[PDB]
Amino acid sequence: VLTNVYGIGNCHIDTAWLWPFAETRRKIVRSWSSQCTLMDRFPEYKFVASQAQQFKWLLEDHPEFFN
Amino acid sequence: XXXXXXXXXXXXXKRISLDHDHVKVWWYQVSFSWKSIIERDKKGELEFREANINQPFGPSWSTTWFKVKISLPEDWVKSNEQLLFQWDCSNEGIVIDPKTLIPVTAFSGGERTEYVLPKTSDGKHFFYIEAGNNDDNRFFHLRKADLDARALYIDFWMLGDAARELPGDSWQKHQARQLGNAVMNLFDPNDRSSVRKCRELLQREYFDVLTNVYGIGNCHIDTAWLWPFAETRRKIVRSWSSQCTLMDRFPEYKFVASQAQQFKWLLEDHPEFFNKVLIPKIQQSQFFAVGGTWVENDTNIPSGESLARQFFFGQRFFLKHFGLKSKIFWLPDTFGYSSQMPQLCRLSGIDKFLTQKLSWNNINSFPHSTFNWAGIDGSQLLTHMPPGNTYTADSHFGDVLRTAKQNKTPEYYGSGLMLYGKGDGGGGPTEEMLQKMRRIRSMNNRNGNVIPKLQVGITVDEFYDDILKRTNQGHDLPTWSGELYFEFHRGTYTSQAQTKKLMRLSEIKLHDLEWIAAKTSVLYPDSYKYPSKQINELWENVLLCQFHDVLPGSCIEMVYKYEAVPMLHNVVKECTSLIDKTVQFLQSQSKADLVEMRTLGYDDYIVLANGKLKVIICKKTGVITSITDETLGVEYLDFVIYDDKPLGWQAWDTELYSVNQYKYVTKPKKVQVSCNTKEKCAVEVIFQISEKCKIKSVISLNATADAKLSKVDISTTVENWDARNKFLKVEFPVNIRNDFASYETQFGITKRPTHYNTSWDVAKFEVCHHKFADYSEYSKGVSILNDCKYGFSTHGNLMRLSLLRSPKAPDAHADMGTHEIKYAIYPHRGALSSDTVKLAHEFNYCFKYKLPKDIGMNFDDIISISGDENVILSNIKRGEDEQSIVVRVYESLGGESFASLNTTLNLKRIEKVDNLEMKVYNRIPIKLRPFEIASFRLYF
Amino acid sequence: XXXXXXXXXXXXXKRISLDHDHVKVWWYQVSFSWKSIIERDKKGELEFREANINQPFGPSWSTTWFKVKISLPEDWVKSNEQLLFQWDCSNEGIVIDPKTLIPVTAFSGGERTEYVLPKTSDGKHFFYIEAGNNDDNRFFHLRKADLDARALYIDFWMLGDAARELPGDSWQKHQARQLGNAVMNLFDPNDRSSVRKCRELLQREYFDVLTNVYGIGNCHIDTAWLWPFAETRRKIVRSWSSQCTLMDRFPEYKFVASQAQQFKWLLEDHPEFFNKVLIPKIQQSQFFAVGGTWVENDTNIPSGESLARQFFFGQRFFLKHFGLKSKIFWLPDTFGYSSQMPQLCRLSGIDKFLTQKLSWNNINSFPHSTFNWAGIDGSQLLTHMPPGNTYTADSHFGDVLRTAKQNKTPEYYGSGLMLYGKGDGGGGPTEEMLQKMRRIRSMNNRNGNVIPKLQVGITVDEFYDDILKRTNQGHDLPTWSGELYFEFHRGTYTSQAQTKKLMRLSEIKLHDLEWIAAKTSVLYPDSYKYPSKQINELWENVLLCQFHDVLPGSCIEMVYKYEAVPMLHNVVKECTSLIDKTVQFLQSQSKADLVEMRTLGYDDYIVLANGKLKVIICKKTGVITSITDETLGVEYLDFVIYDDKPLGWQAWDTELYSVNQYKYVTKPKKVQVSCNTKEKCAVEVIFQISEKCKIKSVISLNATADAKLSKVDISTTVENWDARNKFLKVEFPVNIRNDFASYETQFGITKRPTHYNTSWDVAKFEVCHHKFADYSEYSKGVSILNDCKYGFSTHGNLMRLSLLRSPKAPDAHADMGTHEIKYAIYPHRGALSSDTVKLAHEFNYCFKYKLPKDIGMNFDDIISISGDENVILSNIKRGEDEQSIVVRVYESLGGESFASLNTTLNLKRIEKVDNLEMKVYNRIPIKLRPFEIASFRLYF
Repeated sequence: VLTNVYGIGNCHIDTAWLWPFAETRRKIVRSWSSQCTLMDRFPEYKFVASQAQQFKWLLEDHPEFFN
Repeated sequence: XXXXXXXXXXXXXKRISLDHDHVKVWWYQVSFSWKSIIERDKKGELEFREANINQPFGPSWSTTWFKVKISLPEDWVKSNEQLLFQWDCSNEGIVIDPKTLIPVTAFSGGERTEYVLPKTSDGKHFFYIEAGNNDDNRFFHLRKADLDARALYIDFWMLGDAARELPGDSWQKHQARQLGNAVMNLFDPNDRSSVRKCRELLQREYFDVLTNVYGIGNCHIDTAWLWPFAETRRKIVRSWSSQCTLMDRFPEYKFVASQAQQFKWLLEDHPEFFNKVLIPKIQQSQFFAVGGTWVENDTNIPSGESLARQFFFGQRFFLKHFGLKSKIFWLPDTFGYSSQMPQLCRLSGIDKFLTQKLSWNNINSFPHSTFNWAGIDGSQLLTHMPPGNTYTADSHFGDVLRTAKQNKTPEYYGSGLMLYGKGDGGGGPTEEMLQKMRRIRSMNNRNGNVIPKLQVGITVDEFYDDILKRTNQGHDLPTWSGELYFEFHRGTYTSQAQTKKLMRLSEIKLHDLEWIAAKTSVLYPDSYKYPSKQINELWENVLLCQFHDVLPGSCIEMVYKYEAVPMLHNVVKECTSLIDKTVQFLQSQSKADLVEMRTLGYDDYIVLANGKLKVIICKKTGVITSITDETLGVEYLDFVIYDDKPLGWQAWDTELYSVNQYKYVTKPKKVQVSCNTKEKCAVEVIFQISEKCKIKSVISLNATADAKLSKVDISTTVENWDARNKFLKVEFPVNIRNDFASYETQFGITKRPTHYNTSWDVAKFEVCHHKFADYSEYSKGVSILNDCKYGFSTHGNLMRLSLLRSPKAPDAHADMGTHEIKYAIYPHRGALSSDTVKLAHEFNYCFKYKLPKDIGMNFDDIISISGDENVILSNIKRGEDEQSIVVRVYESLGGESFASLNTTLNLKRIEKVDNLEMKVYNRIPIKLRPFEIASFRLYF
Repeated sequence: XXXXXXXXXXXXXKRISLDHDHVKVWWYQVSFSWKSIIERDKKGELEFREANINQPFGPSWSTTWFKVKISLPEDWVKSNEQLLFQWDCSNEGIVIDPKTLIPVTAFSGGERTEYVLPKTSDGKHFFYIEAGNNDDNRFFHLRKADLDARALYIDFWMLGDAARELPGDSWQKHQARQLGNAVMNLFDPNDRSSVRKCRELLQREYFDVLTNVYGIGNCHIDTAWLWPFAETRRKIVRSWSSQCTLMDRFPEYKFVASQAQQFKWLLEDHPEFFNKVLIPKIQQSQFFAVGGTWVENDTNIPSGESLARQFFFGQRFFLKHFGLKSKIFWLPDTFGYSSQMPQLCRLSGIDKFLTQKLSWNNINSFPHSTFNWAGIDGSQLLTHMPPGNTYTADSHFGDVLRTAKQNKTPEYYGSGLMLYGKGDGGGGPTEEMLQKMRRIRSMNNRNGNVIPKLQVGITVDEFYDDILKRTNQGHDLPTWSGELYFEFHRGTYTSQAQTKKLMRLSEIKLHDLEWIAAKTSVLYPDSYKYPSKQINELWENVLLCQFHDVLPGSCIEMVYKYEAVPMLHNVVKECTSLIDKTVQFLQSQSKADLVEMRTLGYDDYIVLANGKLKVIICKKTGVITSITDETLGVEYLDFVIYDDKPLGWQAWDTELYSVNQYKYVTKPKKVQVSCNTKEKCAVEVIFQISEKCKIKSVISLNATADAKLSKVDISTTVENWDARNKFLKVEFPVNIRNDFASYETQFGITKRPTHYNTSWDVAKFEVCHHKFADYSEYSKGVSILNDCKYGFSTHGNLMRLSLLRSPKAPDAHADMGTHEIKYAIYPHRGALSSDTVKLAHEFNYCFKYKLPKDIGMNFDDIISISGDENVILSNIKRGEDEQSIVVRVYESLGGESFASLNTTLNLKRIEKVDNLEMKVYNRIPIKLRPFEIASFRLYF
């Protein structure tokens, strides 16, 4: 019986919620860093991002070494 | 949900072709052997005649032969087509295509079946087929063909069937539905090109936790049942032939045979070409003999000698060209199991056992199906137990995944267990499509080992190699002490005691002449003296009626008359002939010889006056009141009260009506006394009931120390009349409180409580026994000796013996006619606690006296220095080929005392030897373990 | 657990006595009336002969009479015993004990049944019984008796049966087990004194939340089914007699009758003594007429006139001595329900309705079984709905508590609903032991009101008094708009269109002459002019074949030939005779009269050239490509593509094979054209398929404004051959996106989506229709007119009409033979959106022309000042007794516009009158509500 069980680790972030945008702007950078340390620790991991603007938020806050 | 759309549509609805040849067809019937009819065929004009049509019949014991002479149609065109001839299966018969006669072909398989015509040789052959009647008319037509088209039809039928069994929540069910969809598309509009193509597309849709699912095709045959032995002797040859044609068609197939005598039956009937058939068949692979046992029987009723011969005389085939065997022991239809079986197995060189019934799935203080059996002897038995689905799970099985799920729950292991073939009938069939079954199951599940792999070709020998690895050797394991208990279907066990009376008397009688006939060895030398070849033939006929179905008396009326025929009778008649024979040239050293085997009053005041005890029946009541010991001080109130309750079930099980009052036999009795003497005292009291019938019991006993004995003898004589479907019993309430019931099983004494296990289902609780049953706190109790009745029950401490039973089964001989019954009631004491056991079992001895002319001295006690009261020697006999003799002993009283064994002999040597009469290098033990069978062998 | 011990024991196992009287018994058979055979009995020696034994037979349409002359045995002894005669029930017949002939007794009840002999009169009587053949041999023996002993046997049988139904967790199950125990005790050993005593002891063991459980014994009879009308006419008299003998035996019993014509059938056959039987029977109590309807029919296919007559002509019995009625409306076997029924019910003075199927239990946006039906008209209908167990729950019911639990779940109310009797057969039986049924159920449950009380004698009239109290008047209630949807079993609905072609043509034809025959009133006075007595007899014969089972064509082959017999035919033949009759003395005022009822090219370049539209079939493809409007701008790609898919189910339901490819009729076609003219254009294109068969459709239409019309006409002529079990359809894919499908129902237009409800089960989705179905976003769409086919389907917006169906049912006339089909495809626009509806329905009109001699002027338009295009007048007719005429109108377009009604007349007055033609004091409405039926009456 051919079957497959898979999954993709993902983070769904609301840009404005019971915590504000300026505060959650610091929250989105914590989502990227958890993957970076995971990459060296474990391979083949998959992450997805529903926000294209999420890139810009990281590029504005950390333009130098994180680009 | 389109559930009935896919499932019931295409399942109902060159390629298959039906041609009819009317001429050349002959029919034959005997209203009055295959070798005898071949000479009666070509000569002149005999009862063989033209049929060409369907032949109706009527009920008869006759068999109807049939001959079909077929000419191969055209040349090439219908040769590529699959040739087949369909027959309607009758009660019994055989099928042959003899030249002159080589072959024997299978018949007894189910009403649907296939007969393949050889495509190798182009020409004309003959067909010989007989049909047993009991009427069943045969439908016979020639069937041509294709193999690829019919394959898809079968594969699809087993597909949609597997779709229903699979869980609807799983995607597999929705998958198999879509698989049943696409197939139906091209299958519907009658296209040969589409069907053959769709079959390929379906295979593409097929192929795209360590466990194993296996099975072994087997046939369980009862040698005597509702069809007789002579007729079923023709039925067993149909079981072998079905395998032979299957071997060339499919490999890796496995067959097992519970009968070692089955070989002899085939060798006697077909000695010429079929003796050379078995050797490549058995030796290479695909065949295994389970247990190497001569008979499959109930082990409760007979002695260990019956279990001794079946192993030894079934091992005789090993001396011939034979002997690929298995360590499994198979008693599927056997009701109940002995507690000495774990001891008997290890000594017989057989380490595994199989049990169908007598188990439950729950926490019982017991884990699962698979079990390691530890007897009360202390020995262990590793046994393989099939699930609650028994042997009928894989029997005639096209359902695939159906019972696969129900098999996994009771069993843990690493793998499950499946038994293919039916165990109910003249013999079990083996289906020819099993090749596709293993293949199509390999179509659904992939290959390589990840998911459970499907292999039907593995042998139990390799299966027992897996259990030695995965599970631990073990200390704490599944543990059940003694026997097992589930619904017994006791039934005929206590019914028709007359066949027991004949057998039990024949049992001891055949067990009588055995050893002492080796004691005359010195007297007149030739081979010296022993009926080696003579007593061997004796055990041949006796074991035939001792089978599990035959012995209790559950069967049709025809073979039941064959039970009371010389088969049982002549054995006693031949043994009573030999006992009067061997005496002539032996006893001549005896002037007057008493021959016994061992090794060292008032009416109105209602009293029989003597010292030992007192037992009194009250006036006009008919019921015994006071049984009381003066020295002991125990007084009884509620004895020997006969009770009659009806029965509303068949022969198999026993089911009483809901809260039905059992009618007492108490009535306006009269008082009488048989004789007058100090030697002989019998007081007579009449009992009667509605639809007047005379129920008589007798009273016999010897006083004390003019008559001498410690035990009463009460024998019952009743001639049954009128009302049927009744069950008669006699009650002996002890009026005492005990949580334990002392009972002597086969070769020992098992310990069973007064109350059945809390997992028990059926209301009525009855126990099968050998001779006596007791209740002992060891300071006192009550002992009950009995004859011809193997049954009894525990009522809350009321002793109840079963006199007779009359089932509603289609047997008219289980209802009426006279019966002679015998039993006893014995006083118990701590000092006599070992005495009651000794005075119980062998009391069946019959006094016999005869004298010759006088020259000699008749007193010799030849036994050498043993003298153990706690031990009892059941059997000592000779060998097969030398004539070395064996000695088997077993300890009567065990569980407390460790018996020191000083047993030995003189002028020769001795070594310990197992139940198979095979040489074993521990030597003679100086001390015997509790509940241990000690068997030895004697050499010159 | 002693489960099979109590249940299966005593249930199987003066008092009942069987005596045999061989002599005096006579038998009779007709291989060629009860009043005709009584004169043929005593005279001479006729075919009446001595039987005295069992009489075998063979298949025939014949009936076999039987005569038993019985003399009462002894005097007193066997008089106290219950006298009984057991008969084996055949297909049909009657039983009589006539002197000379008073009685008529019941037969049609089940194979088991009882016939009581009167103990009041001591003497000798006669028995007349006939057996209908279709063979069934009768077993006839005289049976004497007691009543008390048999009562206990029945009560115990219904006891243990109730024990199994009761929850095992409850103590009641363990109680009833113990109740079944003590009874079996004294019952087993054959004691009459014990049985009669134990029966009393059992009653003592019996007697020691407001809810109600009731039921009404009823018989649902189909006037035409697999047995014919003439034969079932004898079957209906057996339904009445079973009640008559039950009334004296048991009181409070309730019976209901769905047929008002059932009264007339009995009054015609037994006018003398049985006209006086009904009056005390119906008037007092125990009898109720449901709906007062002349016929029980499917309401989808016919018009409202068929529903108008059945109410009115069924209310004619009320004018006789009759009229105890109920407010319930009963259509259990009717498939589907109209949306105008809530409007038709309130006007007919009937406030309740019953529906068997077409419901589900879940949250549907719907609570339960009990329902208040709100039609699309806005009116409300309170209806009583039986559970999912339908009417077969209480049918032949001895099981007591069995279905009592399953009845409580779908229904809330304060109480449940049970319908006693079978609705499948020649007629339903009513059991005579129902007296004990109500009593024994009062034995288990106590009396007084705490727990639910058991009363089978309550009437639905009082039941509707309970619903008015407990539940609120309501605003928000259970609500379902339009019709109901469950598995329809459409089946024969689209099958055998030939019986529809005859009926649908007879439908309009009988609906034709109705009103205009009252327009000649002034011309020649006698009664003036109208076929009052003549057209009344016309509707008598027509409604007979319009029943729910008969009309769709689901039936045996025998009565199917009676459908195409003059029964349907002569109606058209008599109406075409009258239309040529009344014209003679009428049309004589017309020189040349056009009679119609109302109130005010190329081949290779493949074109038929005109202004209105263009429809093109591609070359060699056979499939229409472009249907396109220039002004509108809608282009179509995928029209009129015939599709043939097989069918694997019976006549009842329709089940297609799993994913079976439907064969297209496309083939190497050739091109042709019928005629050449501007008036007439028909282009011919041939289609063929495997096993060659000629499938022909035609093309007809009128151009624009030389020919004038807005709509095409395409008629299909196909003669079926060879392959059966096929289902033919023609597809009209719109290539458009709409979530709504415009369809005109009976008296209005219902609104149904493109997708079936999410609770739908069966894959195939098809809808029954009257004439046309459309898809409209109101700016555009596609309209499809059709004839003789009531079925269609919604494929995802692909219009598919069903041409023919051939079921696998045992009917050989549903397979082969020619058929004439007709339909159409119409262009849709917002302005023509009201036009398409007007050009659809009544297009079935047939042009007819005839002329007499000339004196007069033939132009008169007599209609007075209405002129509403959104309204359509379906029926205007006269009355029964005066000869006042009624006018019924209904609004075609509704749900949006509120139609102002200016409709009135001159020289007379007018008042609003309901569908029952009963006088109603609101007056003529000046404005009509959307989807409202407006009916009025006209007086001099």
